[PDB]
Amino acid sequence: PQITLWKRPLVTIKIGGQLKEALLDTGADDTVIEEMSLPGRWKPKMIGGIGGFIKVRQYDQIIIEIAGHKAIGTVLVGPTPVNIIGRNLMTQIGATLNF
Amino acid sequence: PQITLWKRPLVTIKIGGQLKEALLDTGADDTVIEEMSLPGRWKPKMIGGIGGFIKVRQYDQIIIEIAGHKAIGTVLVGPTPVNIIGRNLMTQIGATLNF
Ligand SMILES: CCCC[C@H](NC(=O)[C@H](C)NC(=O)[C@H](CCC(=O)O)NC(=O)[C@H](Cc1ccccc1)NC[C@H](CC(C)C)NC(=O)[C@@H](NC(=O)[C@@H](N)CCCNC(N)=[NH2+])C(C)C)C(N)=O
Repeated sequence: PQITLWKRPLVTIKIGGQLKEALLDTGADDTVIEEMSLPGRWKPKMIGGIGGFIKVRQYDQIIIEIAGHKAIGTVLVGPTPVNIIGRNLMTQIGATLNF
Repeated sequence: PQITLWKRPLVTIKIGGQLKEALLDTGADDTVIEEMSLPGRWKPKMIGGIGGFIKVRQYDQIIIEIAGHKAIGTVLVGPTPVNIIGRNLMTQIGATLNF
């Protein structure tokens, strides 16, 4: 679908079998999801943003559905104020910025 | 144009008579530009992101050119690690997300 930006670009995602709402973020290299239990092996990582760095748990090759489109890649789980879908998964579903 | 997300979506912007590179961020509600001596009246504000909040100076009715497209709105100036063009300005150049 073509998404305008008058409102935050929020979409429904399915992760670990459960439904969540996330923000399509072109300014995020990675995908960061709020703290949750996810079946899998993880490794600690640190990511940075506008206010600084946060510790996250890195999960590889996770199957996630973003607005009905399937993607399989890295998902970081930690104390983010909001769930964000970064470029790593957006490229998988073929998202582009147009104007 | 159509911008793919393999790399960070950076564009050239013109502000206060200066040319710089900025990141098109659909996950940013506001526009944040690196510290610069802009003339005019401003008001203190604190903006947050991943990691926390930073103090910025809010300037209204700022004329900016994003990739050859003129826009006008609020611009926050502060110690940001990178210039960020948010939704407030992206909606003015008719930018959309498509997948
Ligand atoms: C796996 C670890 C290695 C990789 C790791 N990578 C990074 O750290 C890379 C550079 N970081 C990023 O790409 C991060 C997102 C996290 C991530 O993708 O990892 N991007 C970001 O954090 C980008 C800005 C940015 C871009 C590049 C560099 C620096 C900063 N901001 C994303 C962010 C999303 C928002 C929904 C929380 N937006 C904002 O921070 C904007 N804020 C807003 O729009 C607020 N008004 C909303 C706040 C919500 N309200 C509330 N809490 N009451 C701000 C720019 C005006 C590293 N380098 O350590």
